[PDB]
Amino acid sequence: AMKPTLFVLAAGMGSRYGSLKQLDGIGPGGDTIMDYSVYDAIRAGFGRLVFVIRHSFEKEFREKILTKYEGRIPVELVFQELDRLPEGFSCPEGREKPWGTNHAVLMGRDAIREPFAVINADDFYGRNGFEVLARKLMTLEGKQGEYCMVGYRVGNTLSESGGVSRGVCQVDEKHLLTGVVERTGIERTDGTISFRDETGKICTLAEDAPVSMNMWGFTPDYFDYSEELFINFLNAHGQEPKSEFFIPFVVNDLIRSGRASVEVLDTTARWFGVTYSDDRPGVVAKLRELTEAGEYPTKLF
Repeated sequence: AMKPTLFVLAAGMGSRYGSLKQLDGIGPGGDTIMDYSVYDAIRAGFGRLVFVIRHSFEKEFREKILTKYEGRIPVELVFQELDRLPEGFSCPEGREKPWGTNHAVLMGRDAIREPFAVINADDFYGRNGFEVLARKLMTLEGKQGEYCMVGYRVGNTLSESGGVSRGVCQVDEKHLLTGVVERTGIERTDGTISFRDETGKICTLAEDAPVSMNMWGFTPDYFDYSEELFINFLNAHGQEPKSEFFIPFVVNDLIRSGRASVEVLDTTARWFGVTYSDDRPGVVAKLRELTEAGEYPTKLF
């Protein structure tokens, strides 16, 4: 019986000088946010972990992170490098900025041959997020173009310290994603949640408006569709210094063409994460509270 794969986007964890960023032992036992994700993924029935990282911090990643999980669950590393491009394309001379989150996803294409989740490395998704996702992924074995995402409510994801950037979702009555677009600067300004769109117009959002927090469920055909769109991307923006190939962009394109459908899973879990440094004590407090309530042991790994 198949168990789904957890694919963790960890390529951003390095410093700019060949080392791993300082780890934050933020839970009451000194565990990291990533640790809570892995703990819950295991509990939810995920069968293996894949991390996309970069070679520049591989040594410390193996020393400080893989040692926590080895023997608890199978783990594998894949590597996001600038020169890992489709046959026929070369990396521009001046390019230094990584190609983007969906390029990072493409790095898992040979290692992942079953339904899989994609999540960020430093966001707290909550146990039920992993539960609904694992359950759905189990149903997707052998399918093409039938995906999912775990929806959160925008009003639960804001910061009192400044604006946040969220994948704002349009979802129809069948719980299917019809559109997703990254919006920056979302803030609750005296009672109402708003942002400004491309045309500088202010738009408001209901407290319960669905957003993506980059927790997705895919099948391996997703790698092939992504490669197709990556070629298009490189052709159009490959010579640009700061262009990026993002998951929401690709997903949006596939649903608009009808080649994919994405079910939005309305979890009861609540997200948290550190957007601004001032947000951190609140996250420390929430992990302490969940631990006192018995949701987690004091020490995870």
